[PDB]
Amino acid sequence: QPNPPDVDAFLDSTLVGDDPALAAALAASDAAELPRIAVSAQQGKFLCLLAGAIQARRVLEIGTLGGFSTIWLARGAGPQGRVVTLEYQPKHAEVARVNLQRAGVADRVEVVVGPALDTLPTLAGGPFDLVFIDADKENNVAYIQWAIRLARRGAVIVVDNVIRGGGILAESDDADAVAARRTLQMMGEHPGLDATAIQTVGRKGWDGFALALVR
Amino acid sequence: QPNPPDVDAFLDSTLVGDDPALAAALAASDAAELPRIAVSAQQGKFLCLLAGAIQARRVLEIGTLGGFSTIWLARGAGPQGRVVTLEYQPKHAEVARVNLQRAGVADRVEVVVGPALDTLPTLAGGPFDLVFIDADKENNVAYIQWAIRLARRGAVIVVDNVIRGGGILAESDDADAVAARRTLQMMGEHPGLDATAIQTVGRKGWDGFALALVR
Repeated sequence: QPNPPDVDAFLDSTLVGDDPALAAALAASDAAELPRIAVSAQQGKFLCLLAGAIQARRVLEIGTLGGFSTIWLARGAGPQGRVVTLEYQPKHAEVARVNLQRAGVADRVEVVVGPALDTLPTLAGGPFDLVFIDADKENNVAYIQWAIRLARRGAVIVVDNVIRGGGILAESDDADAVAARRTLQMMGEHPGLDATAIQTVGRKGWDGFALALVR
Repeated sequence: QPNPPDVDAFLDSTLVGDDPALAAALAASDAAELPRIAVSAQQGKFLCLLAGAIQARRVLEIGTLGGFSTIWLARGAGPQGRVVTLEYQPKHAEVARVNLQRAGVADRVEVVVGPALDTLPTLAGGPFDLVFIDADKENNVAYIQWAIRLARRGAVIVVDNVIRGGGILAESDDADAVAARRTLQMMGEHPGLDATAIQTVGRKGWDGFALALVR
């Protein structure tokens, strides 16, 4: 009987528990018709613990998607940390701001509105410790080149949804699956990166994330 | 129909490539009838990148299992890093030492032979930055308590195989599934830890790992 969504409900109850600020962010994102949140609670808390493990003080997020991922990163970056998150749609940006205010981390977060390919070149404040990429996968090759350019040596880059239910193997038909396949090929062959990819299951289905160190 | 083992062969080719030292460690472990290695190449490289990301200098591994996991950790800890790895069986310990010598990391690794509950109290190679636990699940609660005791604040603990194909949900037959369920509930209620669990698929099947920060 047991399937990965059922295991994730057990893991959420056991390791995350009641988190009204996250519940409210997911509800508000549904009401405003954002795209689906990219990370499960377990995957989001992974990003939180990764940020804490490396003592991330400056985090770049490409794809705010309602700020569920952003809340986790801002919690992990801690009282002194700062997250810069890039959102395309101003309405989506406003949803994220309210979700961040309700979670008590709006002071750690700057939401930067506009197409990421136009706003990435305009970022200052200095190099990032951690870059998280989870929207607009057609532009992943450009986002990864920008991530490398904006990140310190030894920084972590995480790219969400690089597996697409195994579509990356046999689906030339699907632009989405092709774009995920292309981001893996780019991360593997880039001499500025050392990269792995973890296939995941749970409440977000069969997918996975790439994780790289900047050399 | 793409499946996770097929996706992992593509991920291994793209992100890991030919690694004769690792191939030889897996072959020698099979010949000497060790238990199955706990981590895939992608999961092993994850441990490598995690060690590099946190700048691990002192790594504790509980369950050498032929030293596949250990080679990844020793590569990630770098030339200045030290790995202490605990193996129960002397024959298994000898396989691991040869695999470590062939991978050129023997000087970074001390294999400590005996029951982990007898050797853990004797370790002075800490405090540890990173603890990896992948053997003898029935003793996981004790291993995690020892991990916390021997680890610095902010240290990472990773516990392999905490999902068991979903067996942790209706597990009565299986000592392993029972033990995995107990390790999740212990990690979730421990005030000295913050913990998540990532469900994985790929060449090692449907399982997962817990990742915790030591508070």
